Amino acid sequence: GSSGSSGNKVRRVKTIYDCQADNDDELTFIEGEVIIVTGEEDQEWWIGHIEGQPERKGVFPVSFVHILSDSGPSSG
Repeated sequence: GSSGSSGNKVRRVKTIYDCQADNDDELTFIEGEVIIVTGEEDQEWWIGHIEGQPERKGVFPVSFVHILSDSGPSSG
């Protein structure tokens, strides 16, 4: 295992809805937050930590978040 593979990128999303994880494993977030997908569990549930706040890392339902797809290739 070597940290540094040719071609690596994470997935950024935003909590379009609010939620209150009951257990620890589950990540607690609210409408208007960003998550960094690092270890996607399934095609429905992903794993990530609140941007800037790594201390918080738990699985969350992708159906609750929306991948922030920014558009604007043209320069300036």
